Amino acid sequence: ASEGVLLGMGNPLLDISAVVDDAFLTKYDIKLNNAILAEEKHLPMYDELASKSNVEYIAGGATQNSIRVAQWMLQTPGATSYMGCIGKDKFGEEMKKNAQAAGVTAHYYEDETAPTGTCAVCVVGGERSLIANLSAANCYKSEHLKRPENWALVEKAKYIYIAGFFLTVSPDSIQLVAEHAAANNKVFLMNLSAPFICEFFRDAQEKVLPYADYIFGNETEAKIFAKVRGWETENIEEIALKISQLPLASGKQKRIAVITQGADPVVVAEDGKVKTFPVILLPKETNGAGDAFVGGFLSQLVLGKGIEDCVRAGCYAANVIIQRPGCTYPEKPDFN
Amino acid sequence: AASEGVLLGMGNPLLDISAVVDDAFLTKYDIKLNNAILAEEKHLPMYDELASKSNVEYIAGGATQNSIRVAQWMLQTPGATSYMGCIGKDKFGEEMKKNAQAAGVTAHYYEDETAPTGTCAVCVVGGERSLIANLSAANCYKSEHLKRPENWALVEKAKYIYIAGFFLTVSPDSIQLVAEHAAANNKVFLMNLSAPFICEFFRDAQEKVLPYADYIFGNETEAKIFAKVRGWETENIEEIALKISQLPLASGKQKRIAVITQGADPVVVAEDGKVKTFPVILLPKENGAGDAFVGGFLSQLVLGKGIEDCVRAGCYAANVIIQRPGCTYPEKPDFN
Ligand SMILES: Nc1ncnc2c1ncn2[C@@H]1O[C@H](COP(=O)(O)OP(=O)(O)CP(=O)(O)O)[C@@H](O)[C@H]1O
Ligand SMILES: Nc1ncnc2c1ncn2[C@@H]1O[C@H](COP(=O)(O)OP(=O)(O)CP(=O)(O)O)[C@@H](O)[C@H]1O
Repeated sequence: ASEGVLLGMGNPLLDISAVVDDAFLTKYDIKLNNAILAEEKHLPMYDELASKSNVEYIAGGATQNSIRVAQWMLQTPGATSYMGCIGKDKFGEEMKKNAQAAGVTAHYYEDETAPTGTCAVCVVGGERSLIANLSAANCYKSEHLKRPENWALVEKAKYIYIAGFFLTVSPDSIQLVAEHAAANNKVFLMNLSAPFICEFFRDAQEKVLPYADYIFGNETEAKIFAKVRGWETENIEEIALKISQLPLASGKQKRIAVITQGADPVVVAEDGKVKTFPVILLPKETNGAGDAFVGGFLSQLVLGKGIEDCVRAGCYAANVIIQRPGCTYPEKPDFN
Repeated sequence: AASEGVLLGMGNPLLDISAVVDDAFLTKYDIKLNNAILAEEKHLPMYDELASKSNVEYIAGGATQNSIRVAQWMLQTPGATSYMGCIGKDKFGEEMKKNAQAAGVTAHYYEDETAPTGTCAVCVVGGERSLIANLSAANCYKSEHLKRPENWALVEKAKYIYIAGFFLTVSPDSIQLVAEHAAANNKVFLMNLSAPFICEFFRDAQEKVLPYADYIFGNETEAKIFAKVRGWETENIEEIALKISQLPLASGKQKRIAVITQGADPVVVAEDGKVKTFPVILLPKENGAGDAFVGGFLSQLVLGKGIEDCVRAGCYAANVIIQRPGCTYPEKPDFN
C-alpha cells in the first residue's frame, strides 16, 4: 500500500445527509426510495439542511465514495488519490475538508463560475431521498490532469478507477490515462455506469473498453450493455463472460468482469470461466452499496489478494454502508 | 397557412460547421467516418482549417433546432416557428443567429457570460459523415431566460411545443414548466426518447414529464432500451410503441401517439389502442434523418392533417436531408 497507489477520477458531489421528518418531505415534495435531479424549488433546501445541527457533510460522488471506502478499508495513510471538478464556494471548501478527513489526497479542478456539485441525502429509517445538482462536477478539463502536480498522481498510481459516467464529462482524460496504464504496466478499472446512451457516448465507451483490466457493473447495467451491442442473451453469468472477452488492447493480457446482483450472488468472469459468490451478511443486519462494493474490492486488489478476498471485502463494505445514513463508516474496519 | 410562432422548440443548439473532406484531413485529425466523437475543447487547428474550405457551410444545428428548421422549410409560412436555447457570446454565436434568421426561425437564445457557443464539425465524404461535437454553452440553459416575458410570449403563442429528451439533463425545470403549461392551456407538448436514461436521477426526471407528452417520437434502438429500463420484457417494436402510447396520462390529456421509426423498415405509429405500419417511400433515384422526420411530421401536424400525411411528410424530409451534406435542404419543398 504505497503513496497514491490507487487513484480515482469522477464527478464529485458534496452529499449533505440528514435525518428528516414528514413535514420536510411534504414541504419540498420529495418521495423516499427515489433520486431526482435538483430543481429551482429544491435549491433553498440545502440551507434548511445546513441549519440542522445533525447534518453530515461527505465528499460524495460514485467514484469518490469508492476511493474513500478503499482508504478506510486499507487504513494506510496516503494510499489513495482523487481528481475531480468543484466550484469556488463554501461547499467546495467542505468537500476539501471532508476528503482530507477521509484520508484521500484530493487534487480538485476549481471552475471559475459553476458552483460545487451537491446531493441532499434525506434519511428516514433505512430509506433515502437523493436530490443531486451536478453543476461543477460536469466541468472537468484535461488541462488540469496534464499539469505536472496532478499528472504525478497518475504516475504514482498502480490502480486507476474511473466510472463510465466520466466519459460524458471528460473523454480525453479517461482515454489518456487508460492508454498510459497500458503503456506503463498499470491496472485501469472502470464501471458500466453510462446513463446517457447516445451514439456519441457509445463510441466513446467502445474506445476505452480494450484498455479496461476490470469492468464493474450491476445486473441492470450489464443487461442494458448486452442489449445495446446486439447480445441476445439475458443470463447475467453469460453477459459477464462476454464482457471479460471483449477485444483487449496491446498492453493487456486478460480482463475480469464483476457483475453484482444486489441480494443475489456476485458474478465474476476470469480466464474463460464464471464463478458465483453468495452474499454473506454481517451480525443482525441500498444507497451507495455498489460504490462501497467497488471500494472494498479495490482495497484487497491493492494488497495483491485473490478474487474471493476482493468479493468478500466488497460485500463487507457494502453491508456496512447500507446500515448507516449515507455512504459513511466507523473509524476502523473489522474485516479478517 | 400557420399562425405566428405556432411551433416552438427548446434544446441544445450547436453550430454545425459542415464541409466535404478528403483522406488527408481525416488522417491528420485521426477521425473515423460513421462515428460520433465528443470534443472536450474546440480543436482550433481543425476548426480554422474547416472555416478555410470550399463549400464550407454553417448551420444552426442541434437535434431539436434541426427539426424546427425542417418544419419551417416544409411550412414556408414566414414567422411560423420559434426556438429557445443556450449559446455563447462569440463569433460562432453570431453565425448561429445569422443562420437561424436565414432558415426562417424566430430564435430567442440565452447568451452565457463565459461558455463559448456549442459547435459540431460535420466532415462529409460521400454519404458517410463524422461528427465532432463540443457542447459547451448548449448545456448551460437556465429557466430564468424562459420565465422572462419576451421569451415566455413564445410559449403563449405556441400551439405545438417540441423538446428532446436530452434537454432534461440541461434544464428539467424548463421542460416541466412548459409541459404542465401545455396541459393547462390546451397545447400539444411533443418529445422524443433521445439519449435513453439508465441513472435514477435522469430516469425519474423523464418519468415526471411522460404524462404531459401528447406525442413521443423515437427510433427502434431508443424504444428497445426504453422498454428494457422499465422492465417491459417484449422486444417487438409494434408492442413497445403501443405500451408507450398507453403510459399514464396527465389531467386533461385524453390520448398519446407514439411514433417509432425503424430506418429503412416501416414507421410504427400507436393511436387509440391500435398500431399502424407505414412503409418508407423513396424519392426518384435516391445522419440527421430522425431530426428531419420529426420536422416533416411537425409541419403537417401544425396544418391539422391526418397521421398518414405526417408520416409521409416526415419520410419526405428525411429522404431529402440524407441526399445532402448535413441537415440542409433546397429553397422550396415539393410535397403536397
Ligand atoms: N438487499 C441487500 N442485502 C444485502 N446486501 C446487499 C443488498 N443489496 C445490495 N447489497 C450489497 O451491495 C452490493 C451491490 O449491490 P447492487 O448491485 O444492488 O448495487 P447498486 O449500486 O447497483 C444499487 P442502488 O441503486 O441501491 O445504489 C452487493 O454485491 C451486496 O454486497
Ligand atoms: N436507409 C434508409 N433509406 C431510406 N430512408 C431512410 C433510411 N434510414 C432512415 N431513413 C428515413 O429516416 C427516418 C428516420 O430513420 P432512423 O430512425 O434511422 O433515424 P435516426 O435519427 O435514429 C438515425 P442516425 O443515427 O443515422 O442519425 C425513417 O423513418 C426514414 O424515413
